[PDB]
Amino acid sequence: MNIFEMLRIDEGLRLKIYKDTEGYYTIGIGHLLTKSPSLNAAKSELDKAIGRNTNGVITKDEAEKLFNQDVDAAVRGILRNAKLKPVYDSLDAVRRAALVNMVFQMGETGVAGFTNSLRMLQQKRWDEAAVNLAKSRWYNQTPNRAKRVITTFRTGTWDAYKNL
Ligand SMILES: [Cl-]
Ligand SMILES: [Cl-]
Ligand SMILES: [K+]
Repeated sequence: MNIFEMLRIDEGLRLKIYKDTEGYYTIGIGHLLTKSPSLNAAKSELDKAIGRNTNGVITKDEAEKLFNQDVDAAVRGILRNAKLKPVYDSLDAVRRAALVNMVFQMGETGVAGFTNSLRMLQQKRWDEAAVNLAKSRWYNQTPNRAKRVITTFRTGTWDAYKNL
């Protein structure tokens, strides 16, 4: 198990534009295209991202290319954020991946706002952080996924993703 495998399970793989859990056009492995309700607008973002006039369908290789970029960008975002970096640096590699997962799903800004949870994580108060993390729109809207990520922070193991 690793960040790529983890997110691949959480986000799935779809080669044609589809709507994510929030109703937003996306493609590939969770690559958000736009929050706009315009399919045309989503298609234009797709072409710009891939570098060719696609017509809304991409190949697996292309999906993986964006995914790698996206994971790298999430890590980049954490490292540049004053609220997230210290937490990230304080964690073991397994827990680090859980934080990258959250940023990939909600963005740097979103996660940086979980101030109290972040503090509990930095303090290594695992069970308390897990309870706190669940008190969120994130958990309520995507509870099974959230639960997986939370168990990862709670235990520092990949048990929630084993057998998937
Ligand atoms: Cl992009
Ligand atoms: Cl879910
Ligand atoms: K998805």
